[PDB]
Amino acid sequence: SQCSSTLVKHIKAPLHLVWSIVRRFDEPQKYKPFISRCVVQGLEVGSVREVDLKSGLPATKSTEVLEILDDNEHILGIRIVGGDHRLKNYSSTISLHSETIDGKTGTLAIESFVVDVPEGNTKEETCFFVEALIQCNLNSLADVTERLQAESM
Ligand SMILES: O=C(Cc1cc(C2CC2)c(-n2cc(CNC(=O)c3ccc4cc(F)ccc4n3)nn2)c(C2CC2)c1)NC1(C(=O)O)CCCCC1
Repeated sequence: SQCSSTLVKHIKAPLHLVWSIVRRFDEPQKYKPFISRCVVQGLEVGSVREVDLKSGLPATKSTEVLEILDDNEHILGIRIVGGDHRLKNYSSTISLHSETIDGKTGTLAIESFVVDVPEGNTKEETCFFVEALIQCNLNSLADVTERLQAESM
């Protein structure tokens, strides 16, 4: 079985600023709070990033492949292909879109994933685990880019 879900986040910063952060396949640690470091050899499709998680977690690293980087429509797609975690066949897509909330331009982020349900867990538990982490990441992306936006004011 799999869990497939989509999360949406409203960000009070312009798309060009949010995308400048999200597009850095080589620098996820700039807003993903559970990631420490990241190294990419050679940002083209097929690029492989080796990700160091923060110390004190059950896993320590992830290996992920760049499946999509569309700089015109603002789509980033990745797939996890290794590491000392339990997540199997994880892939995700995030896209950014301009929107106007309260008369001010902002950015809508849409992030979708598909992942296997491990044999020892329920599908509900798998969805909850992944959705909570992505929500954490999207909340942090909003915090980071809204802060950059304020610092530019
Ligand atoms: O943000 C991150 C960073 C990131 C990446 C990883 C592992 C290396 C993939 C981890 N992790 C995972 C683990 C060990 N548990 C699992 O494997 C795991 C797998 C299936 C599970 C199913 C369940 F029912 C309950 C618990 C489960 N537990 N130890 N550390 C973390 C820790 C939990 C906070 C954070 N990753 C994502 C991103 O968008 O980059 C967003 C979340 C989804 C992956 C992509």
